[PDB]
Amino acid sequence: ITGGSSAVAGQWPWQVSITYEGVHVCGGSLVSEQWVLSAAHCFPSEHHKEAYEVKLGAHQLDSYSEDAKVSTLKDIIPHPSYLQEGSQGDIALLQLSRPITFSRYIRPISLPAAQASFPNGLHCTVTGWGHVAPSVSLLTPKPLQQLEVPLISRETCNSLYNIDAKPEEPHFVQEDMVCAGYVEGGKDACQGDSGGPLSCPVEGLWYLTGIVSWGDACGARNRPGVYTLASSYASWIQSKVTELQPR
Repeated sequence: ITGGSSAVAGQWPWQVSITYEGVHVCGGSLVSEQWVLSAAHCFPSEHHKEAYEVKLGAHQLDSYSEDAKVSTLKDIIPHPSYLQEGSQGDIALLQLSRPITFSRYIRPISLPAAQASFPNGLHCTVTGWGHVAPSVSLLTPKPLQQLEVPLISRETCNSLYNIDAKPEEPHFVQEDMVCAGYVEGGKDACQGDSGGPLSCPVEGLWYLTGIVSWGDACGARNRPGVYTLASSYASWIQSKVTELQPR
């Protein structure tokens, strides 16, 4: 996250860190005792399931904490429509190997209904342990970063991405995506934030409005972060989790 600030421990208790072969690669959001949502692009087919871990209840990634829990994954389920980089369906359900117990530092985030609308300009927050500037790593001990970002409609976002765009390097914000951030840049998610939550405030609660999908903008002007809408997948998430692990 570039241009944000350090969250405090317990502030975003649904934020998780996903590691591959011990290295943080993406964020994710806890959505129940045994399920996390992240981005499909974080789980390439070539990777081995057994090499992933999810760290929950973490504030500083490099710090030991008695509140944190680390888990392996029993199942990784990218949405079937995710075909390639930039694609729609950039979302994945991950089932932890074992259920965790909720605590002051580990709590799920409520998912929006299929038709929940989060209005243009709503101030949401994106969190993550990704780079704090282009090709600049968050410095140890790596306190979770947070950034308040207004929602930007996919239509506006597509117009921005068109500005000084590389003809070959397209950036189409799909119908299942929304953007958030600032036209003037300096403040966005960076490499390592993708898969993580865009948490929006509604009615005194927080909802997972989005999952960081293109999380490499890293403060470029005219390049707000692009998020997969959780609402677009409410039905699918509910169907997969109910079938696979009913309550």
